[PDB]
Amino acid sequence: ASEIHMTGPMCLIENTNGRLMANPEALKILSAITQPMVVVAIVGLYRTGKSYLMNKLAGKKKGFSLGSTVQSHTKGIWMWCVPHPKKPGHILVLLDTEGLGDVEKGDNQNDSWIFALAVLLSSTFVYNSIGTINQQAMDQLYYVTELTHRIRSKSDFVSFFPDFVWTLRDFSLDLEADGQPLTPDEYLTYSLKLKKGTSQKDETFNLPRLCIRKFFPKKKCFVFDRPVHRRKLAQLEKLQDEELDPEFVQQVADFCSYIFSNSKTKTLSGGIQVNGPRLESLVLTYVNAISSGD
Amino acid sequence: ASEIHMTGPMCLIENTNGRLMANPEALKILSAITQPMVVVAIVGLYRTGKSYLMNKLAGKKKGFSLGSTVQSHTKGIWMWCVPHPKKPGHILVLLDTEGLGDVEKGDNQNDSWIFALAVLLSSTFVYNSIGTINQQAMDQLYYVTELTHRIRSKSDFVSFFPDFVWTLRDFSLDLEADGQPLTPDEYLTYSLKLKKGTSQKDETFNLPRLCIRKFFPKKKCFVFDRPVHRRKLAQLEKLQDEELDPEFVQQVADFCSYIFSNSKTKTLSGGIQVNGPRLESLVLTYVNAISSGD
Ligand SMILES: Nc1nc2c(ncn2[C@@H]2O[C@H](COP(=O)(O)OP(=O)(O)NP(=O)(O)O)[C@@H](O)[C@H]2O)c(=O)[nH]1
Ligand SMILES: Nc1nc2c(ncn2[C@@H]2O[C@H](COP(=O)(O)OP(=O)(O)NP(=O)(O)O)[C@@H](O)[C@H]2O)c(=O)[nH]1
Ligand SMILES: [Mg+2]
Ligand SMILES: [Mg+2]
Repeated sequence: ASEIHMTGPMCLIENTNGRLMANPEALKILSAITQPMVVVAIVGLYRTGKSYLMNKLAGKKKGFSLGSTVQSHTKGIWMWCVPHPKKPGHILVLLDTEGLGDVEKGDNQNDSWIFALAVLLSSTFVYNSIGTINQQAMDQLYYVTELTHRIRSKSDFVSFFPDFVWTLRDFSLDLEADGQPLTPDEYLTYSLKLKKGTSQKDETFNLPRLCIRKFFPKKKCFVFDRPVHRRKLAQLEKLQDEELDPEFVQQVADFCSYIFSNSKTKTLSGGIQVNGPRLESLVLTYVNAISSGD
Repeated sequence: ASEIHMTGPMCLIENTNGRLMANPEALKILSAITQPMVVVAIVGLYRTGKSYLMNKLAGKKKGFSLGSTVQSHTKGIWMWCVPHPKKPGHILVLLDTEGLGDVEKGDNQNDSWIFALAVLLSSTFVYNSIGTINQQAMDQLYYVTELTHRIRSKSDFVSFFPDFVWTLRDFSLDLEADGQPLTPDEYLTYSLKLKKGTSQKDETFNLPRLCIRKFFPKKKCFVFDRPVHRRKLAQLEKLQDEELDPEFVQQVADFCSYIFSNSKTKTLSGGIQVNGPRLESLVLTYVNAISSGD
């Protein structure tokens, strides 16, 4: 219940050589926080600005470490526990994950794990991508959703599955379909729109769109214009809202507000609300669930 | 051999309901061109600026139709035959393809076909993506490379496989790995870098990197900064190099020069150089090869 005590992030799960390992020092910290938790994790391709956006949710210009090269930067899964801006006695647990698709690691399977863990530990899951919603992205989602079930196994009065938010970065297109205007949320609905008919494939189509809309209780989508611009992008955290594109600042604001006011408390199947100790448990159960027996 | 006769693009292959169909009117045109051909096709996720870049290679501000919404724009495969800027008596055949990953079509298989056809018809294959080289992208490549073999079947003194170029759009990162500077070409080499060791997986890793470097004779990579900027992006073809970011204009120039001077003439397995009639044949052989018998 302590006083705003987490200066910066800390690796919660280590990722070395295809070996995900819970970090004791973080687990030691979780066992200390007894307040209920609102966990928010982000996931998406590497080098898509995930950490930078996760900081905005912490209200600090500095926090989750960024990188400005073509090389994967955030490794494993990081946690940052901070007082909840809108819920007293609540703890906002921010989770930053290792980017997907790094061509130096080239480990689809290893990605599947981090991705899955993130969904398993969140109460609000944020899927971050550039420009648009892709089928490939939407397929990866579906796969991990299923992979998430398998994992739970080796471990319907109001679920405990995470709410969902899809973030679109450096957006640069009109955002309108079939001559008729769209809002982020509608665009996301449009992409998950089921196929009115039937067919061997006319169904293999909406198959994922079913599970995705079923798995994630609530959905939401936010668009984000490219922060500042080329040349200033490698120094984004120093620059203040002044030098940044207004549109973005607004987009970030509206996103944080959405999160601060709608992200639910993490609850275990049974209704029990998740807190430091219970979260520390979930990790171990899952990390150990992963690895070892298939 | 006629006088610079192809005002604008024309659909070479139609894509309706999982049905790829060669367009007679284009085939009628191919049978007319008797000059040797340098075919250059682009492929990549939808809404990544492919058509806009393909026009630069035609030297016209107008040409392949663009679209500025979240909706897939170019459908099927388009062709544009134009006089070769650097090779007399040569015909530069530009191929624009239907973007990948459109969440409205949601047809991975259908994508695989267009992607494959493009590689089969090109002498220079251009893979276009945003920001960086992804593993997912690099996997899709490998898959189609193999799928390309299967198709040939249902149909080593200096090959006839296409040369390769990877284009990076709206690039915005430093471009340097392991503290030591990189050039596009090195970055692409870095991503295809094989694993010095062995292991069940220490090999499943460089497996695609083998086939990819084996399949594509010559490789090349070009980076491109975001053309103009947000707000002007939906009108890119009207704006002239003036309003555009210099860096880009230069990048486009250097790309076109590379293509105009290194893209080889299309040759059939046997050494025979491909011309209008022979190309018209390849299409039919492949379209008909695809569809029908698995
Ligand atoms: N073009 C662009 N760059 C951004 C954006 N946000 C941050 N950046 C910059 O891109 C670089 C990487 O940002 P970062 O937040 O680390 O992205 P990441 O997804 O966490 N990288 P990784 O997945 O490897 O950990 C930094 O220079 C950062 O300032 C954005 O929205 N668009
Ligand atoms: N952000 C960004 N936009 C671009 C770029 N090039 C073109 N655009 C704009 O993005 C929109 C689509 O461009 P287009 O060339 O049609 O892309 P495409 O890949 O051919 N689309 P599709 O694959 O669906 O046919 C247009 O408004 C175009 O002006 C670019 O390099 N970056
Ligand atoms: Mg990061
Ligand atoms: Mg197009």
